[PDB]
Amino acid sequence: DDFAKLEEQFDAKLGIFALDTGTNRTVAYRPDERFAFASTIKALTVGVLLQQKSIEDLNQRITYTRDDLVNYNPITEKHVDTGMTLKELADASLRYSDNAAQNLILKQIGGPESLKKELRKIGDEVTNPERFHPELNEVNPGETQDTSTARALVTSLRAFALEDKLPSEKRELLIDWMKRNTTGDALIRAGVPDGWEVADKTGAASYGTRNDIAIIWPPKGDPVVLAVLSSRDKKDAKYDDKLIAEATKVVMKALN
Ligand SMILES: CC1=C(C(=O)O)N[C@@H]([C@@H](C=O)NC(=O)Cc2cccs2)SC1
Repeated sequence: DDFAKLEEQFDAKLGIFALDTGTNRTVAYRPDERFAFASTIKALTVGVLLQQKSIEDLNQRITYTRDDLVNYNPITEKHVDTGMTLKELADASLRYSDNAAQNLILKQIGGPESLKKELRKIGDEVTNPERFHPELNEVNPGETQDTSTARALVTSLRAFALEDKLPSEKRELLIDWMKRNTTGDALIRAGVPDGWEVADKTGAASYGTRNDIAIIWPPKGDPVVLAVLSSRDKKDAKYDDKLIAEATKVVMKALN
């Protein structure tokens, strides 16, 4: 198998699920295997935020301090004195994987347990948010806290971005943020021809966990929704982006 081969080449475990929303054809490989979801959860978290707020309500300004900043704060670290609006925090979380921005958003929607409950409400019984940054990224093999599966992430991303868990105006915000992600150029985007629009959210965590979930719009036709998840056996393992890009090429061929 080509996915087997990639696991062999990169000494890693792959979880793949892809759904062609036009034909309902799928590609699956360990689709129900749990991984730490890492930063991919940011995309569903903005999903819930959008559901719970009007678009105008996203203009509420959040005051924060150094105490709210954590390990990776590319946008939030610049605006402690002014604060940021919810809209600006959603942009920072989604486009730069700003961890403080995700923590602030999570607090505004009622914390990890509240996020879990809202995910259950949209039909996701798999994804298990429990912790804030930075703790959520430390997941040992066999533990379920802060994990999901490729199938569940695809199903939930679809629900928010493409189906009816959000009104069109809010779907458009979400899709536009993910389309202009700056963190993903070496992953799913790198397995898809230039010029196909891709909306994605990346993650990275311990045990060399390296994830990307995306919606891909092919030259006309309906979009594909894809999760590529990976992990490795040693806690301090490095990852390689190229695994995700090569996995994406295998998916596109299998759907073509
Ligand atoms: C590189 C990276 C990303 C990303 O590419 O999406 N997002 C942030 C977050 C979510 O996955 N990861 C962490 O905070 C944990 C880390 C792993 C490696 C360095 S920090 S910060 C680390």
